[PDB]
Amino acid sequence: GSMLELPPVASLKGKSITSAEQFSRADIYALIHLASAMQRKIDAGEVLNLLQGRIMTPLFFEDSSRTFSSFCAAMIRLGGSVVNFKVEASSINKGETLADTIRTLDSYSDVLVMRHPRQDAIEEALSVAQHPILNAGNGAGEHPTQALLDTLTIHSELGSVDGITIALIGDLKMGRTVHSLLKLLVRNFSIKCVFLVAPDALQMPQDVLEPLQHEIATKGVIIHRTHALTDEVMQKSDVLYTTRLQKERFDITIDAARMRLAKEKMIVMHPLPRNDELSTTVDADPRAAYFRQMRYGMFMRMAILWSVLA
Amino acid sequence: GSMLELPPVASLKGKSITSAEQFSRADIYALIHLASAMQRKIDAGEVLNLLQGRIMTPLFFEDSSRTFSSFCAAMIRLGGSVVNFKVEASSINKGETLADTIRTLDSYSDVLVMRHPRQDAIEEALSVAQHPILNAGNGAGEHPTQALLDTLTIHSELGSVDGITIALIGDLKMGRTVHSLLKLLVRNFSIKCVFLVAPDALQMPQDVLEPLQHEIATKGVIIHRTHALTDEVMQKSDVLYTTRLQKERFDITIDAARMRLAKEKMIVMHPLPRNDELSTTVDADPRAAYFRQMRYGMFMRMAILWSVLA
Amino acid sequence: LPPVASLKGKSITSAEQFSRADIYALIHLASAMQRKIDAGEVLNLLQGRIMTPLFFEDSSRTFSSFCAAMIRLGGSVVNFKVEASSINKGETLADTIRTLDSYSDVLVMRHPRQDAIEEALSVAQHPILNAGNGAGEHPTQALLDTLTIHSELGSVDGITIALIGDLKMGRTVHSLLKLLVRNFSIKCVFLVAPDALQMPQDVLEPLQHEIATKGVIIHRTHALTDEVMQKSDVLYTTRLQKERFMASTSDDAAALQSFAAKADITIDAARMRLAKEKMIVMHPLPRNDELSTTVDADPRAAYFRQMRYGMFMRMAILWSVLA
Ligand SMILES: O=C(O)C[C@H](NC(=O)CP(=O)(O)O)C(=O)O
Ligand SMILES: O=C(O)C[C@H](NC(=O)CP(=O)(O)O)C(=O)O
Ligand SMILES: O=C(O)C[C@H](NC(=O)CP(=O)(O)O)C(=O)O
Repeated sequence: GSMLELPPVASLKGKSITSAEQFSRADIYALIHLASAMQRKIDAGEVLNLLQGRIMTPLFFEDSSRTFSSFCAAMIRLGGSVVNFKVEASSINKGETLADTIRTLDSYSDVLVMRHPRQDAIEEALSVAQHPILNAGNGAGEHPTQALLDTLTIHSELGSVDGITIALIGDLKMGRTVHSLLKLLVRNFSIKCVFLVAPDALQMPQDVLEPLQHEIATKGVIIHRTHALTDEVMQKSDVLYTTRLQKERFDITIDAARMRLAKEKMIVMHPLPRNDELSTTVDADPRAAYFRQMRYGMFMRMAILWSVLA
Repeated sequence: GSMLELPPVASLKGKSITSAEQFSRADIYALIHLASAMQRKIDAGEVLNLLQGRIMTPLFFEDSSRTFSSFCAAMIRLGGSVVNFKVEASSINKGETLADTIRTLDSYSDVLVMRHPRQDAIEEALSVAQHPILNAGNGAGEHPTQALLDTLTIHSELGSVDGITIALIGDLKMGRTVHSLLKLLVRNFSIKCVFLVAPDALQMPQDVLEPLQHEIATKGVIIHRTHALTDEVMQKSDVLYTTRLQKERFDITIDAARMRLAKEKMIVMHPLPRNDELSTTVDADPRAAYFRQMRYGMFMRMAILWSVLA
Repeated sequence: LPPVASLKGKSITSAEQFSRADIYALIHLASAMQRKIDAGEVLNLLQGRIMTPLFFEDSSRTFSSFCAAMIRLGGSVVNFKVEASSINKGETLADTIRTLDSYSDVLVMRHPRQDAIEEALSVAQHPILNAGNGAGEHPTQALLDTLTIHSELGSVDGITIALIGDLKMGRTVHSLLKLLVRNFSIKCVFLVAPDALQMPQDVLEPLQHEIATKGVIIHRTHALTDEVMQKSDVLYTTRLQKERFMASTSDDAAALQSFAAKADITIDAARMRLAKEKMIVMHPLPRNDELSTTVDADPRAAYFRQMRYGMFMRMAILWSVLA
């Protein structure tokens, strides 16, 4: 992969990432191609030195395994460095405010990666930070880089995004992942059909669906609400994207039996982590893409960091 | 051409840093000049490779945001590395002593950065370590690199340290920052006047004032106590250095209204974190330098690290 | 700095997986790495490679020396912390392994459960290095301990070694006894512990063939007798593993008390007056009161230098695994 170019995505340069609404179809494709080239070079064992002497600081005010780790790994694999700031042993225990904490890490860093239980926390950070801030999850609001890596996953597994039927399953109300993903998909691609599969209490919120109505209508995107993985859903979906019940903010299980109803050419996705909604019996199935999904996330996050800091 | 552009301060080579007392006026000017050269290169986007293959290990037995992070960032910006040792998950929980803990990190590292709630813990660490130890705060004692970066901030903001009138405000008793700062300023500069602004119970300790007796007399420094931030203090001070009540170790509030009495040209400083003593209404004021102070912190710690390890 | 080829791309689980030739090639590579680092040389061997530590229980030396080792090879570290991870959202151990496996070149794993490493092995593609699995094994400890003996005394064959303290729960002495006996011609091993904390059968029995055919003497005592002090070339002593005895049961109370009450195993300056001239005192660390600070000034106290040999052995290991 040594002869592949790594052109940064210019429209991302020096900008904070807060929403899936920020990106055009052309940004996304260009991030996909960049991530793909990142993957090729890293897998061939090539050493990248694009971000030498640039610092990423993670500001994680809630738990994370994948998002924290992929961002760190992505930064390192670009030749960058990470300052390992941790909230629990910080000067917040001395009474420091969220705003002063952002200002503090912003003094040392080239980019901040921020996750916070309050939906409004990243606007607050944005209002005081000089350097780009990447939204790693703002309460039940959004998770725009998950959306990007999820789309990368779809494109690499199935070969296209236009024309798919996708089921978003589980806690759609509190799932910031499915908020960002639906936005990113409906705004930039010709989705055929979206199954919104959730108990009534946990349906996709109105504040996500409504701003999309113009695009849903002009592109003819079919939106179908269910409360179960019916036979129809199992048989038409090219992607089953399922989610964890977001317990910390307070049928639909996929197992191998349920999987014998699925199409030959489809993928099962989950942003992770999972509880019982997604059975380990599915893990050996080639259509299980939720592990590969995590590796795609590192390479997308490399495409993003390089584009922001180039 | 490092030895022209970033000459290390030779006097610091291979030595621990424990007190503001160990530095001459010439050391401080050499560090300031090296620090602002660090700043010039980093701000222009130049990558430093001075300390590749060298390791800094933080040993923080109390909370920190600024001191930990700026040391980690400074190390990284010099091309060096950090081993992220955390006290809370260490073999101290198996009953290891402080001395054994120090020998352990001393075995792997080139330099240790230590913050500890006990005043004598730095001297206990020195009696066993082979490599330099940088005192990042020892109980209510001293914070010597804070005094260095505070002095860089004064010099860079105002142009001069000789001849200033400075107010040290808040919890002067337990304020390890004002202990070191007063030492550093009075031993090496001809300060016109110091205001110590605190009720008697939180006044500057006698063990700080007494040993400065010779310098106070020889340079004719004026020193007054007040119990409040009076109009006279407001109108005469070039530097308002304010501090947090160190609650964990047991009117003077600056706000926009009080700032209406300040000189047109002066700075408000605070080593941070702040509580109610320094109102956010001050933040927009050009004289508010307590955010820029954090960034000088990084560059001073670059100058220090490079000098210790060159 | 030639990598030891047998280690390439392989997980490290047990002291049993190494040959004599493996051990000497690691020793020589470790000592070659020490030469260069001490001379101030910078190594770029693993630039762009990532090590992720997965520690589910406490560590100072193993965690820090793996990180430092990785760094001094030019490699990098992703500082994954269990306490603030998605484990709190209910993620299983398996799914945790697969997660960090997606980003890393090698995982260094310590877990209070003996079978956890094997479970990690069954899901991960990249090599896993056992940094301690319960009271089970600590394979890189045994390797660095052997480097220490070799560097300090000059030779491993022919030694008399006392293994002292909590031998029941001591994963270090488990790995070390296997490594030594499988691959060296040991003259004598003193198993010095109270009965309640003696070396387990599941360690000794698989070694019995080698013990017998090599004619290795095994002597059990519950004290540091004159005989042990005068004969031993190495006194390898251990901490009582209190955390393996947190049940509040009578079985646990008896085991915990026996360390001091049913044995006489403290090493202090007075005791060291009985030791030979050419020998070393070792301890994987951390220590409590079983190894007195009055021994620290003795040239025969090797337990601090042992930590430094540890960093160099771990460099030789990481480089050999990842080359
Ligand atoms: O938490 C979830 O279930 C989904 C989603 N998960 C992630 O981003 C992965 P992690 O929490 O491991 O970073 C999130 O919004 O945090
Ligand atoms: O804590 C204070 O208020 C003053 C001073 N503050 C600092 O050093 C900044 P930090 O605690 O963020 O490193 C200290 O002595 O800790
Ligand atoms: O814990 C002991 O007493 C011996 C042994 N110690 C070590 O490995 C050193 P550590 O805990 O510092 O990494 C262990 O098995 O953890």
